Amino acid sequence: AMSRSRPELGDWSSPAELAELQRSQLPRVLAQALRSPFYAARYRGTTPPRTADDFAGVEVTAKQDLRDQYPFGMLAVGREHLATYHESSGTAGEPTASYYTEEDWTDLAERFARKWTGIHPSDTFLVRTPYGLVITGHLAQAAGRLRGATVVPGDARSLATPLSRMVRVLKTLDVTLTWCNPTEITMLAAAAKAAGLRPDQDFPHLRAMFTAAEPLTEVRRRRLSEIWGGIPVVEEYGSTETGTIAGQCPEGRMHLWADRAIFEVYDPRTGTLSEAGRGQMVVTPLYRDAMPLLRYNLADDVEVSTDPCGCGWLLPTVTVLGRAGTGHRIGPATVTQQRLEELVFSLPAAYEVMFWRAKAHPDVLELEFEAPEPVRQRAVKELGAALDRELGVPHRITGLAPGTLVPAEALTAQRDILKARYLFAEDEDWDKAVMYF
Amino acid sequence: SRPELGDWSSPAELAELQRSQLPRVLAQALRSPFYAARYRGTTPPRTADDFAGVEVTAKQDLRDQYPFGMLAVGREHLATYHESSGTAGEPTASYYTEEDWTDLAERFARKWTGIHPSDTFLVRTPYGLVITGHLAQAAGRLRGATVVPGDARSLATPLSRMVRVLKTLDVTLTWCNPTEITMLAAAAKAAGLRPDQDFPHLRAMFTAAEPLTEVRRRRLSEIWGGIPVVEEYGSTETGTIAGQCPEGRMHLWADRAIFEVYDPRTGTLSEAGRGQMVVTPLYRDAMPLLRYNLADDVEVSTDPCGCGWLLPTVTVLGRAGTGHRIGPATVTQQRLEELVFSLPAAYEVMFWRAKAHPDVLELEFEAPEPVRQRAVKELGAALDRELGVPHRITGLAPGTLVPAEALTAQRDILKARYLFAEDEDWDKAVMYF
Ligand SMILES: Nc1ncnc2c1ncn2[C@@H]1O[C@H](COP(=O)(O)OP(=O)(O)NP(=O)(O)O)[C@@H](O)[C@H]1O
Ligand SMILES: Nc1ncnc2c1ncn2[C@@H]1O[C@H](COP(=O)(O)OP(=O)(O)NP(=O)(O)O)[C@@H](O)[C@H]1O
Ligand SMILES: Nc1c(O)cccc1C(=O)O
Ligand SMILES: Nc1c(O)cccc1C(=O)O
Ligand SMILES: [Mg+2]
Ligand SMILES: [Mg+2]
Ligand SMILES: [Mg+2]
Ligand SMILES: [Mg+2]
Ligand SMILES: [Zn+2]
Ligand SMILES: [Zn+2]
Repeated sequence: AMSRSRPELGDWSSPAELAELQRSQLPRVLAQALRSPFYAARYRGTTPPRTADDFAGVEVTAKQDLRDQYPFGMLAVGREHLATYHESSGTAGEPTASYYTEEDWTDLAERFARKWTGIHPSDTFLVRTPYGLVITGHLAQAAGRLRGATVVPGDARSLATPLSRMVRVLKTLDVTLTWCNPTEITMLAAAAKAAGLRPDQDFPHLRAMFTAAEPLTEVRRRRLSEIWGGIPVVEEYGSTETGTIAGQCPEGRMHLWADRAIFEVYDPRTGTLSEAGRGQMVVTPLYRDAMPLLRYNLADDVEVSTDPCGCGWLLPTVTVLGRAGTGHRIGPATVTQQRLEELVFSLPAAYEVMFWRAKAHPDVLELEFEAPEPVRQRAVKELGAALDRELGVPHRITGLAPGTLVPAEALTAQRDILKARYLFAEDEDWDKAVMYF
Repeated sequence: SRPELGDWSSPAELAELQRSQLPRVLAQALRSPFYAARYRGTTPPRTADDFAGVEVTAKQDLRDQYPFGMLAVGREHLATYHESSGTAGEPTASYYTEEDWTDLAERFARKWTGIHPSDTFLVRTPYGLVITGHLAQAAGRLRGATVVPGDARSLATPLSRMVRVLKTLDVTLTWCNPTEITMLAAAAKAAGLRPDQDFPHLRAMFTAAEPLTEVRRRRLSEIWGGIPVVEEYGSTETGTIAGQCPEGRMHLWADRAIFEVYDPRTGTLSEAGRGQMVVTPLYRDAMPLLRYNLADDVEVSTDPCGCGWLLPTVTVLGRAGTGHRIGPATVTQQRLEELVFSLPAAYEVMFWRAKAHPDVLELEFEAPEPVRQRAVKELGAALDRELGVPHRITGLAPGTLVPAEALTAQRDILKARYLFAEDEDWDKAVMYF
């Protein structure tokens, strides 16, 4: 290929050709991995892996290995070559570090930008994930810049950008693309309604919503689409340590970006690695210098299939069920978030049920949800019938007043972006002197 | 393309570098709805000489033109969109092409201490609509420094986590406002780390976004072991318009913008003196500004500096310069700040606040036991000696103005969860931040 050194969708015409694209990179990848303290330590007294054939024998890298190596045990280049440093979501007490060169970032930005809806200079792209240490906001911004879209840095979890300000931006800037988790898609819808705007009609320029970071059932995804006027909700799957490892096709399935990484399914019982099936997601990225990973186990429970899709992409599909869990068992029946989510989001759209939570007791499933008063009793009865029909678990279902789970102030409150002030006039509130956020 | 420090050898040469750009700048400004409307049915300004007659652009004009009244290019050419800090009710939009961003990043990167690939740069200003975080990150990337995106006002990045990062990543440079420099020092002590000794790799602290006296700046330096605190002056609408030299004065980046001092009364514009900061950026396409009044109270001087940079210096009073009549006398935040930060460093007085009553100055500050009573008496003597205003000074326990929880609280970065085990807290289901 003229003028580019990493593969694109179309560079292989068969799974045999895809496999050759991968194995060709393994000598470079294996040489780079040995340059890091962690892999140099791992292969100390022995002969290390050097060839594509040697890769079959390579030991898995666990999350706990990355935490033990905090901060730069996994670093394979001089620190002068790093562009950005990031840490994972989850526990603050046991951080996981990731870091990337400028060239590593081109691979990251390309993988995010594989959005079947496209990202164009004509787009105004609201980035509504965090920029605080996590990679998510930086990744969407970098892909927006790569493709020439106007980036509106919404951030998320920032006091500067409450939902009321994000609704105003969505409408007044004619935003065409959003990036945020699926719960944030419903929070934005609720904040729109609280501002007197219909998500299904009053945002005519909004053409797609990019999402990730949560297990997302097709039933919930299609409801999120319907709330926002039937526009595409385009899912990806990623981690701080790997970048984007799978993206949605127009048929609504996520495909693994296998041209940019070797993907394997790990069976905890047998300790075997397969190219498809049910088990834990293992990733060997092929196009990074700073933080080489050999068979890094994300420990996400996944279903990988090589079975063809209506989209015709020559890549396996992946479903992400969730993380390692004991499964929540209520008698002979096993309840998953995924199964309850399907039942909750199968309620008629007219009931406006978006916010809910459940607790597994040994004897009973406790479930609460917000619904407007008129439809609340119908919703409780219909969701009870669904649990009886699909799970047969004992349940205590409670319908709640709006503003109970998601407070009205989260949806409507505006916050001035203040700065430190030390001297105040008599009539001014000096409570904002030093704690001004 | 764009000038560098050293491309001019005299003020006459600097002025020619500026005037050479004005035809292009005046032509670009007329492409925006605002300036096309302003000069409708007239012949517009076209030449460097015509610029002397150009009408000032007020903040209120930018708010009236929200969102894209100031836009001079197709939206396809914009790279990023930003809004100012301050009032949420009346937003001020700014926006930049990729090429506009190279000018922004260059001006921020004019840090006399340098920004190098050997640096680990903690960016501790917001990324939420405001430009501040994005600007420091862009300059870090331009100069090859490892950027650690701390963000600010984010629930993901509390002070306790930022102190842990400062220490464990051997951070060499920080970017945050001056109050945040003291908040990080207080959080460091709460984490068991001495700011003046336990961060040996920290070599400079970059700061902006509030009026900063040299007495306070020198104290912030001393708290962090005597390392340079390097000030700049900027806005969302202009980018960085002035930076500190090694002598500790801010110099205007006049090669990249025409700087004028505005007298509100007469409406007259001078190249130096006391008045409101007016800026014409020279190297932007998306959002041209002709004599944009920041309405910041400034003192501009053409007096030569020991640093040898051929650029005028600027002091920013802003709001900190506006007098409150109390006793017989007029007190400014700037003057009180000098007295508060003239207390001995060993008293650890960093957090304070005052209220101007018609009759008396009410002032509170934190000081640990057992220096609190010395501090109250000494600050009272200083106010008597320097201002002679009546005062009620109260010393407070640490944790009173800046709560211990702000300094020590750790926060897991949770995601939405819908199904919980019996023993788990399900209050984090949908409100997980
Ligand atoms: N589309 C998706 N579907 C399901 N889960 C997803 C999806 N996208 C991301 N995730 C989850 O988010 C994780 C990546 O988040 P990241 O912040 O890197 O780490 P963390 O797992 O939250 N923290 P830690 O366990 O300490 O490593 C993935 O491993 C998945 O568990
Ligand atoms: N070093 C500094 N010293 C003093 N003030 C500063 C300094 N750096 C920035 N500022 C102030 O911060 C302002 C830039 O903040 P910005 O968010 O662009 O606008 P704002 O003035 O807060 N909002 P608005 O009044 O609506 O335009 C400058 O105009 C100054 O008032
Ligand atoms: N969800 C993610 C993604 O899609 C790409 C990169 C990182 C993440 C994440 O959750 O951290
Ligand atoms: N203070 C600032 C700076 O120095 C550069 C750019 C923006 C700002 C700001 O505070 O708005
Ligand atoms: Mg570096
Ligand atoms: Mg692998
Ligand atoms: Mg654009
Ligand atoms: Mg402003
Ligand atoms: Zn498909
Ligand atoms: Zn100087």
